[PDB]
Amino acid sequence: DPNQYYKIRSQAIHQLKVNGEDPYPHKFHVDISLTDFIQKYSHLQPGDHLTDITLKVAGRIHAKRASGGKLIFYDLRGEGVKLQVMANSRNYKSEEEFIHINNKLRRGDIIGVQGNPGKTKKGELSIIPYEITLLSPCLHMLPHLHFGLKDKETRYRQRYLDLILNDFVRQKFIIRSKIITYIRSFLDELGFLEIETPMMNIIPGGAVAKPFITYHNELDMNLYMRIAPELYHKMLVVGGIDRVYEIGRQFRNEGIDLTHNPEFTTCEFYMAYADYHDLMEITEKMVSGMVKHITGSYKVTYHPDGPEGQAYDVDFTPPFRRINMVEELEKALGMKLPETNLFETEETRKILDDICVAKAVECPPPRTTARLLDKLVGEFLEVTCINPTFICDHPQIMSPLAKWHRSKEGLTERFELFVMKKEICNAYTELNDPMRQRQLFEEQAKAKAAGDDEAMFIDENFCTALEYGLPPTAGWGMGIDRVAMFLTDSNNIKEVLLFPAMKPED
Amino acid sequence: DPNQYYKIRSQAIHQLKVNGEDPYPHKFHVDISLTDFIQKYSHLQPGDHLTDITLKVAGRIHAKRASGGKLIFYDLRGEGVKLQVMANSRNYKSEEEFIHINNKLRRGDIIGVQGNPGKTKKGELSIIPYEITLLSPCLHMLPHLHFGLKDKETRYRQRYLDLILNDFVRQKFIIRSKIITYIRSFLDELGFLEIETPMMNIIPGGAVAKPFITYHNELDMNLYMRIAPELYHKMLVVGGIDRVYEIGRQFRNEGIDLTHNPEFTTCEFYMAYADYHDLMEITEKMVSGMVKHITGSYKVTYHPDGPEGQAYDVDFTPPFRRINMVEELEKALGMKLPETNLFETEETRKILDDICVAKAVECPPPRTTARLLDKLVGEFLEVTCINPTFICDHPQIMSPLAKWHRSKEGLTERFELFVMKKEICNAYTELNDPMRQRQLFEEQAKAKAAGDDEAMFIDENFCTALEYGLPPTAGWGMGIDRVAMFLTDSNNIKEVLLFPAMKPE
RNA sequence: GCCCGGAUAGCUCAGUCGGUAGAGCAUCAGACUUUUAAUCUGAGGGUCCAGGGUUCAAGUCCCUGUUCGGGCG
Ligand SMILES: Nc1ncnc2c1ncn2[C@@H]1O[C@H](COP(=O)(O)CP(=O)(O)OP(=O)(O)O)[C@@H](O)[C@H]1O
Ligand SMILES: Nc1ncnc2c1ncn2[C@@H]1O[C@H](COP(=O)(O)CP(=O)(O)OP(=O)(O)O)[C@@H](O)[C@H]1O
Ligand SMILES: N[C@@H](CCCC[NH3+])C(=O)O
Ligand SMILES: N[C@@H](CCCC[NH3+])C(=O)O
Ligand SMILES: [Mg+2]
Ligand SMILES: [Mg+2]
Ligand SMILES: [Mg+2]
Ligand SMILES: [Mg+2]
Ligand code: NA
Repeated sequence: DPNQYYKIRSQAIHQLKVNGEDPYPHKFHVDISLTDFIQKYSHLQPGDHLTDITLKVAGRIHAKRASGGKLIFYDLRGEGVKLQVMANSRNYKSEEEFIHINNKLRRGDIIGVQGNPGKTKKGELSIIPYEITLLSPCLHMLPHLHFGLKDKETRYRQRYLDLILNDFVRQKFIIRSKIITYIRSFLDELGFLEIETPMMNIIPGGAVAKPFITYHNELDMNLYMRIAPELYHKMLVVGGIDRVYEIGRQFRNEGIDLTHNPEFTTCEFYMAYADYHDLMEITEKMVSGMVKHITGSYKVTYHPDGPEGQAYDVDFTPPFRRINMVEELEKALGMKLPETNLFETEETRKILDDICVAKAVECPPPRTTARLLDKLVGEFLEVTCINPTFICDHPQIMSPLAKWHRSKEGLTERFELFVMKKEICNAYTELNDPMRQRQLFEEQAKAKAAGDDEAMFIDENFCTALEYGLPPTAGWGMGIDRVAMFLTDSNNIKEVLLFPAMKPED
Repeated sequence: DPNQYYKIRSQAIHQLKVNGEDPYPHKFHVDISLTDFIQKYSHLQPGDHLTDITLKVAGRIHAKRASGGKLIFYDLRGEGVKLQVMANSRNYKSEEEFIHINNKLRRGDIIGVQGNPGKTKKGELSIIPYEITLLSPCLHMLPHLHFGLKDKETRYRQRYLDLILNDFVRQKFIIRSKIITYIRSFLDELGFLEIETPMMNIIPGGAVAKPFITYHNELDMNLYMRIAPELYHKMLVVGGIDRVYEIGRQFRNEGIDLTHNPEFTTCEFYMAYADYHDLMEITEKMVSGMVKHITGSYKVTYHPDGPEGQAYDVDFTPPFRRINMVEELEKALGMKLPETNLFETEETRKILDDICVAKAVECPPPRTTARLLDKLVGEFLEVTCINPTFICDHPQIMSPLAKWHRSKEGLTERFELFVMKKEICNAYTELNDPMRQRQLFEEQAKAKAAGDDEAMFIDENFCTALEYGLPPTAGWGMGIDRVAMFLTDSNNIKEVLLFPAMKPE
């Protein structure tokens, strides 16, 4: 009965504990790794038996074929590689020990094997064991699922099962670790200093993202989880550390969907005496070098709609394409839009609304010019942003805390990097004017309150730091999870997360 | 006066903004950093003037002094280095520009200087400016005083002021970052894989502490802040990743003092097919390497009650000492303590309490066996732990996640590294038995129901993961903040934290 | 809420027009000293989603109820 298998196995294990045959030994001295074993002894001719070499490996059994009463084949699997184990009685310690150990071994059990390298008559590298030791029995029936596990409910809720049964998961996570390591090395070589900013803030801020509210009993007050390390990074830049960076975890009290998580890892750096046009080249170098170092080339194949969907071949050649929002939008829509200075005026908002309705671009119930123009951009600019593209200048109406344009007016100093019709990186030229910063904070706090008592959603510590002099600096941020999704060919954020947050059962 | 100065400076800046003359320019191309400026143009002899080189640097005006109406020395400050912008009328663009820019710049203002490197008669490197541009005025008055500011509240609440006025803070933070960089390099070269475990868990667990409770809105469940990534790391090792590690943040809902913070960073790794004696050599190598790579030697001087206090000279020579927590306690105390290897009855607790009374020590009001024996070991085996020292094994009752000792009973496979009488890292041989782990979880839950706020709950997902088979593993955890405190001669956790949590005053 | 189609061993499907529960996979036992998704030999495992009427006899004729899935709101 498959349902009672666990119980039966448990009983057997209990018996092994009763009669002094503890199936959980404290230590097994593994001499060589499976990868090193395979690399070293792959040259052996078929039929070889290195009787003069003794090695101790360890791994989980993934198969068990009984070709006879004295000849059994196991398939150790570990470190992403497999190794056959040719349990033969004539090469074992004794026949009784052989049958005793082989009567207690099942699939999924973690065992240690001591024996001699060799190759079968079919040219399969294996290890003839002098003695097999049981290290950790598997009490649950491990399925023999050909083509791997495919149910996307035990894959995410039981990540260990996904790792055991599916091999691409390990590669997906190794790629993410390599991505983070490459970013760290790049920024450190550039001269940056990695910092750790508080994840719990007294104030939530004026941002629209919903925060996570905790309660500190010792200090008898509420604590808000981090949304961005923005303000503390800028306070450090005020202090004197010109170049800072942090790869950290931000929290958001929003919904859980295909491409969202309550907690996510983002990279953010800030450098003094620069601007967004200076960060353009740094972003080009970082992204192109990361792609070259991870995938081994500048071309990446991505499937936005699963393996059966369309395949897109993006090219990360270092000269990324750069386009301005206003000019490219003029070229795409054909018609010219009113001048930027009149972006705040209502007639601009209405002429944008009329033309977007003419193009059937659905917008949220708030019909402010910001929503309309960002929808226009997303519907007629990101559509063509398959290869990485640099949107070069955005209007001030979506962008607070960013300096005004050097020559233009009403346009913020920002760029965005779009790969596969999705933004991965953004950067801004900082607003170091304490008066303008305070005015924006007040306005956004009043907007966030939306008729409430207000007098909050601000950081008087930050507005006091800026009054001490913040050098003209530039900030850059990027989503780690989206980059990992684009580099591991995953269209779901849960595929690049070890333990994604899932809805509770029942 | 500071309010008056702020009012006057703000009025002046507003008047400047009215008639053009933006005091916040968008871009200033810094050609060479200050450190490179000192490194390169230091071979000059006093009285040299490289009129054929023009460089644009930037910094903050720490001090502005004038010697005559046509000669004024500013003291630029940058990445921990000090320049000296010696500005004069003859080599400036114009005299009118000279006195128009001299009456506007004050202390603390961030400026950019485009000029020729040189050296005066006295012999300190300077830059003769052709044009000075104000980049960011400092509205408030920087407190001008020697030795920096000593007000701990001001330094901790306003870290930017501490960085501006005090230089050793930058050194402390550089050292703290180098610690984490070296740990990552050491673990990566050993084959470990860096991972990111969730910071919010449905049920509390991971380590003995009190958690932070949140409330997800869309999904109606109550989330809990992380205390340790231990369980997730062990499930990942079950999955097949032999070696994992993570340098992350843990949250405690407890008090704040000189050594405790609500959020703190710790490094945890787990390696399969290893025991707690396989991590002692690794720990020796990692700690000695960190000390030698940062300090430059194996000898470190530490002041535990302030620099004015006595200095203790610890030595990090790789052969660290090794001590047994029960055997050496027996040797030093004098008498035979209760056997406790197979005796966990109330008699053991009572005789422990009698020993505590006889030894003149203070014990927690719960007076339980674990707390007692913890007081006994801490007060009798820790005074002579100046140099780094290992603790071979600890009784099982203070070990709900460590495998039992292979030879002795009641003891567990658990060592602890102590430097300067404080634990930095501790490692376990992890318990891979599902039945024993379930039993220990049940005891912890029963203790919590009995009124133990520091007990964990039972996690059935981890129990199932163990039921699927966990290899013989060893786990290791280290407190980064305490190590940074030791390596920076800092006796307060606030000194090694960028923005420590303080009273809402 | 209305209509339609399934409710069958542990899982996936036959069971045809009733003459009765079968096949594969999963588990257990046996055979085989060179397998690789090893292969053969069997065993257990259901009570046919539930209750009624037709029929000598109905999972396999029909009517209700429960659930799931799809469409229609
Ligand atoms: N749930 C989530 N998971 C991961 N990253 C998230 C996230 N929510 C926000 N972000 C970050 O925010 C960036 C831009 O999104 P934001 O405008 O800040 C919030 P959003 O509106 O929910 O996302 P969207 O604009 O991508 O639709 C992303 O690239 C990512 O870095
Ligand atoms: N609130 C906190 N702030 C900073 N570091 C903390 C901390 N709580 C624990 N740590 C660190 O976590 C590591 C292990 O701490 P523990 O030994 O579990 C503390 P404890 O013994 O439970 O309580 P105690 O610190 O009040 O004696 C050490 O590096 C310690 O400094
Ligand atoms: N936090 C910002 C940096 C720019 C800040 C501009 N005031 C980002 O990641 O985009
Ligand atoms: N990381 C835990 C325990 C370390 C040993 C884990 N096997 C702690 O510091 O408390
Ligand atoms: Mg956007
Ligand atoms: Mg982004
Ligand atoms: Mg301790
Ligand atoms: Mg510790
Ligand atoms: Na069969």
